[PDB]
Amino acid sequence: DIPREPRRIVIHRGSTGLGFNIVGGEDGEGIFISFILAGGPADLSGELRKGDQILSVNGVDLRNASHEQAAIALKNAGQTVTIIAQYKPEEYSRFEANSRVDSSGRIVTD
Repeated sequence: DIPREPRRIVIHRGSTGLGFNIVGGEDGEGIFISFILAGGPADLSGELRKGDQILSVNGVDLRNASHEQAAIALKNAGQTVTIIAQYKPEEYSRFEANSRVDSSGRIVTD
């Protein structure tokens, strides 16, 4: 059972992206992590998953940004990036085609 309280996660950009993609951002639906690249900075933290909502970035409240503004925050957060994330797989699963949340709380995509 995957903890559902908010968490603080620090990522290190170095020489690449942060290593994840984001979806959502229409009409305050929120901004959700959709994909984490293996070996990437997000992956290297070990703390982020597909289905997390990004609540803030370097303390800037994101619960209601557009996708464009999430991406600018993220790009301009510099080298050490602090994220408050919270796992919301049911809300996430409505964004991904053919996806659902099993009884273990994991996102599955048929």
